[PDB]
Amino acid sequence: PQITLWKRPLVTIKIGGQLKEALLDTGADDTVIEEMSLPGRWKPKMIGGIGGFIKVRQYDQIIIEIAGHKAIGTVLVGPTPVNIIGRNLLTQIGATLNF
Amino acid sequence: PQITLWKRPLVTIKIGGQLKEALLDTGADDTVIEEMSLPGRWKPKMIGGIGGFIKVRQYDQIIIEIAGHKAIGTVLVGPTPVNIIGRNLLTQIGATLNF
Ligand SMILES: CCN[C@H]1CO[C@@H]2OCC[C@H](OC(=O)N[C@@H](Cc3ccccc3)[C@H](O)CN(CC(C)C)S(=O)(=O)c3ccc(OC)cc3)[C@@H]21
Ligand SMILES: [Cl-]
Ligand SMILES: [Cl-]
Ligand SMILES: [Cl-]
Ligand code: NA
Repeated sequence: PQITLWKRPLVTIKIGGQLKEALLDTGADDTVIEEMSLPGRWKPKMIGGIGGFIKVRQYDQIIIEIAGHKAIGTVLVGPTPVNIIGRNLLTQIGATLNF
Repeated sequence: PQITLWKRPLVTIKIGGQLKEALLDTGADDTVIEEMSLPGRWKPKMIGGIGGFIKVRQYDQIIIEIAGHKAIGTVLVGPTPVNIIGRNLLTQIGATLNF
């Protein structure tokens, strides 16, 4: 699809067996999801943005379905105010910015 | 252009006659730039990001060139970690996300 940017580019995702709304975010290096449980190993990480840093759990090799497209990669889990799909998974679904 | 997301989608912008680097950010509603001098009056605005809220200065109807495309609109100035081009100006340059 082609998503215009008049409105937030929100899509439905499936992660950890749950459906969630997430923002397709080209200004995010990494994917960050609100608190939830994921299977396997994780390690702590700090990530920063406007407002400063938050502590997150880093899970690697997680499958996510993004608007119907399956991708695998690292997912950060922590107290983010919005679920964000960052470049590490946007690349896997072939997303590009065009103008 | 068609911009992939394997690296940060950084572009050159021109504002106040200065060249700067900025991030095309579909996750940002608004454009936020690091501290600089802009003409005219400003208005207060509180913006929230991943680590919390910051106060910024809101300047309206500012001329800004973005990867060679002319835009005129609102620019927020404040302690952002990186210059961010948000949806308010990505729509002015015709940008869309595609996959
Ligand atoms: C209330 C919403 N206002 C937000 C919405 O737009 C507003 O205007 C612009 C400034 C602020 O927007 C954001 O902070 N946008 C966030 C994504 C984001 C969206 C919503 C809430 C929080 C974050 C960005 O798209 C991605 N951010 C990075 C950029 C600030 C460089 S980030 O979420 O902090 C980030 C993500 C992954 C990551 O891995 C290393 C590291 C950092 C305001
Ligand atoms: Cl990854
Ligand atoms: Cl590619
Ligand atoms: Cl505007
Ligand atoms: Na894992």
